[PDB]
Parts: sequence; structure tokens; C-alpha cells
Amino acid sequence: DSVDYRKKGYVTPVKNQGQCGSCWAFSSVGALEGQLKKKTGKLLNLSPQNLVDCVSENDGCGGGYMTNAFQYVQKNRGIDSEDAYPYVGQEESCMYNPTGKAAKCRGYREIPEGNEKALKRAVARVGPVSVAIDASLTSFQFYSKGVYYDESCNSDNLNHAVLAVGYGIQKGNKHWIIKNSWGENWGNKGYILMARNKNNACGIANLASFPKM
Repeated sequence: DSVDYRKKGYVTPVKNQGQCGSCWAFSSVGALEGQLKKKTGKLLNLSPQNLVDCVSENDGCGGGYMTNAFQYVQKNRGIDSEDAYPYVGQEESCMYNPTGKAAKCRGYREIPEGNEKALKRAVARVGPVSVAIDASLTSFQFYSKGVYYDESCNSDNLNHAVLAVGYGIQKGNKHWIIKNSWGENWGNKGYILMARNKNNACGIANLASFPKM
């Protein structure tokens, strides 16, 4: 019982948010990319900058929620491609243009809070799912390999948005496959395997959602 959507064409290359707290935007566009592949058979890089600049309910480089982003894409009737609205790592005025529309959204769903079983079902039945975790531990930041687990990780401190692109097991330890946005240089080629079914480690299932398309 495992799935890895990277093998299935559902996941774009790892991005780098740079000096901007825009991880929520990369998480959101990641989920939307997965759904684009699932619904149309093909994907491309969607634009986190469009979300950074135009989701007024969020705080641009100062943070935000993924659900607010999905909600924006729904009400705006679209989101631009990366190529049509390039990432510059700082908030600017909203420059959305319908000509560059590359995806749409018809709403979203939130996973039941704290429920890793429901999160697993969502990853299996939907595709990549946007999640929020505590990434503040030093041990998280210098991760390079294996299945990450640190007891001191705080499930009530959801300070970093990332993307669950699969799940499985490695040498007996169950895990989530997690796409970060700190560049391909971070972790294992941009990814981290995070402990699964170990009492909601790092709050992996506390703020999880996916877009409808």
C-alpha cells in the first residue's frame, strides 16, 4: 500500500521560494498542478507569484493559508501559468491576466483535523494534498535521508506549508513523501520523508486541504 505521484507525472520540479515566506503559494500551486494533471492529462508550472500578489486574505511573503488561495482561484475564475506570471520573490501589485490562465478551481476540501487515515485516503483518491507542518526544528532543516521523526516537533505550531505527494514505507518505517519549496538543494533533492502514523508527527494532518477541479 503505497503511492508516489512523482512517478505518475503529477508533480513539477522542486521550486525555491527564496527570501519570501511564500511556501503557502508553492503548496497551493502544487496541489493545483496535481489536479490539473489528473483532470486534463497534462500539467505545467502554475504561478505562485499570482497568489502572492492577488490573494488579499493572505500576507504575501509574510505568510498565508492554502484554502484562501484555492478560494481565490475559484472566485477569480483562474490562475496564471508560471511563464505568464513569473516568480520574483517579493510581493507586487496584482497583475493577473486571463490570457495566461492555465488552471481553474471549483472549490476545496479540508481533511478532518488530526486524522492521518483521512489524509492517506485523500492522497490515494485525490492526488497531492497541501499540508502545513512544524518545520522549525534544526533536525528538520538539515534532513538529508531516512524517515524523519523528532518527538519535540510541535503539532500546534504549523509554521511551514508543503505538499504531500505520496506515502509508503522504508525499512519498516511508514512515511509521507513531502515536497518542500527550499530548492532541489535541500533535503533529498528537495524532498523529505516524514513519519506516518506516529501520532500526527509535526502536525502533518492538522491543516491539510486539496482543490476541486
